[PDB]
Amino acid sequence: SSSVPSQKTYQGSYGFRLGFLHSGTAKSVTCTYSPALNKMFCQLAKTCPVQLWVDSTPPPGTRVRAMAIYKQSQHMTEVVRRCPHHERCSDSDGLAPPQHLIRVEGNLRVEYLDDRNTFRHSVVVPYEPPEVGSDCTTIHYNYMCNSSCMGGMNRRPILTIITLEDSSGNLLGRNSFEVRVCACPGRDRRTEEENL
Amino acid sequence: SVPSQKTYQGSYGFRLGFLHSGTAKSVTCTYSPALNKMFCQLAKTCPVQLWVDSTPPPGTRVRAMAIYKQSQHMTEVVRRCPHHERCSDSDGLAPPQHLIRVEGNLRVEYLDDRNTFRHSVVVPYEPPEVGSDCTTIHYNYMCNSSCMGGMNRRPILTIITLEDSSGNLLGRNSFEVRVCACPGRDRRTEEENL
Amino acid sequence: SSVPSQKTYQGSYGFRLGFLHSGTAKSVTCTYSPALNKMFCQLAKTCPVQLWVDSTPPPGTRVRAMAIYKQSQHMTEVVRRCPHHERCSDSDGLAPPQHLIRVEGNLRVEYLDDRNTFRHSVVVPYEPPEVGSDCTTIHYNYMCNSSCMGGMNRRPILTIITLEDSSGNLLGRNSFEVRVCACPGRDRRTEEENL
DNA sequence: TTTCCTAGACTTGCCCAATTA
DNA sequence: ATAATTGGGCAAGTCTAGGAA
Ligand SMILES: [Zn+2]
Ligand SMILES: [Zn+2]
Ligand SMILES: [Zn+2]
Repeated sequence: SSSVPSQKTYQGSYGFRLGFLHSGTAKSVTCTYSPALNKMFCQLAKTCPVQLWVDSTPPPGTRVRAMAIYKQSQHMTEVVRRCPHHERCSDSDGLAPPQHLIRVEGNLRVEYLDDRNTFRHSVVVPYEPPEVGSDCTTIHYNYMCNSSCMGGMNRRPILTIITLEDSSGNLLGRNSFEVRVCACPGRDRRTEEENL
Repeated sequence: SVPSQKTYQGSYGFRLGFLHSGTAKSVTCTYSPALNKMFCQLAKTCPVQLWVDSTPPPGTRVRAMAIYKQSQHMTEVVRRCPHHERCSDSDGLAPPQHLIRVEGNLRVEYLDDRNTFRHSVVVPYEPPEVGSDCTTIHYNYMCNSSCMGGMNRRPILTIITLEDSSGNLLGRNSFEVRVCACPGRDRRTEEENL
Repeated sequence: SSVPSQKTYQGSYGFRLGFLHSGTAKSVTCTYSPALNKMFCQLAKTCPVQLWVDSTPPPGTRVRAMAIYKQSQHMTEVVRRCPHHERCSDSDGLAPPQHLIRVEGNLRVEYLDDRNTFRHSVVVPYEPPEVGSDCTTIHYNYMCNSSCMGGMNRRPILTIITLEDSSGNLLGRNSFEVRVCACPGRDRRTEEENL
């Protein structure tokens, strides 16, 4: 079938695991993750921290890349991108390309790719060790379009694929989580878990 | 211009074969002998077998192209719907406007005829391997038949054309195709139909 | 011309017109009524016309189409698109915006405008029927609804299809009525019923 | 001559639930 | 448990006949 980006979990030689903040579902939450759903709920354009767990430190030049792909097989060949309303928004942080759904916050070494071959979008940052006195590395992502954006994701489930790659682009590890960009993360999360 | 869906089992005796898929609900690809219709899912493998009576010369290429089955619509270049085209992906070769792609063939070529604009994918004709009887080409349909803005629910014909390095028609065949979710349930049904 | 003749003349080549076969469905964009010898269709769509012949007209031959009002009282007036429709429909670099009738799918179209009669025509080159075919098909588009106030204004038109030579001398001639509308099928179904 | 409707019955993707191995 | 595959069914969306202003 038409090839699509790989999404299988691979801890790699460095024991790469992804972590998240345990925010709860109170009405004030801006980003909340559901361990039972392996799903992150976040608000549009707000901080979403993502934790990198490693058992041994990766080599130097190590990069961390994120990519969104549709969860369903029937839509996997579709490149996740912002709806037209959104790409057209003046919401540029000056670094990200207007069509990318995923941005990286507060990292001037942030890099964006428009795959020449697959048309696929992604954001990379250099991998940093955990801030001394720290257990893991944190990355602040932002999702720039809502799940409900007709014309975009349109209510379809998206996965965020986090890849650990050497300076040459080789795969060192991969992990993933589902994401839902919506107005009320606490409410939505509670509910979807309410279903189980 | 415009292209024919006229069989030309030619001087080589060109014929197409299809696998025996089964009718589960949602089978990936399935062909209906009675209907002469392929029923497949978007982006899934659509195997099409090439059978000749005699090996064609070298330079021979295989071409696929779609057309609307219906009279009026035959003039409308068949292509991907706006949405899918906009959010298209690719494999390093396939252009975003093409509906039909060829899977696993680093030698594939994609054409958008400058004088018809008509789109097509052509691969070299490879004689079957020693001990084989036919040669398979795997195709993928990038939009469902019901893609509003595209297929808009209208029937298409896939026309395979054997041709020489020159571009001369050496052979011709066709099949209709229905890209849908659930090719299984839909073939039964359209059979129940008779 | 001031009002070209619309008389049928198969002439030396056994020139005939053919038409597709669809019923009165709403989903039927274009439809020909043999009884009414009228063709209904809807704005901007495909109108397939079958060019039958008994004798193969020589290379260079041409097929010109022209619309004329049907009523005598309207005959001398040129059929043109309304001013509205005229300020947009110009897609397909060959078709001038005023022309009501266009042909699609032919690199060689040639638009006319009698400089002395102002009548608009779409010319094409005669072409033999497809290898295993018994007729050549032309794809016609009718650029305005017969409704266009300021355009056809509910007035019936006739399309005269002529076979001519490189010089433009007439060879054969047919014609038929066209009703550009809203979901054509019914109109025929009905047009055929008062009958 | 268009424009509304009123539904009903399909068309058709995709949910969910059972079920395989 | 655990993922993949499947079949039941559904409901958003389509076009219908059809009468009406
Ligand atoms: Zn959006
Ligand atoms: Zn599509
Ligand atoms: Zn008009």
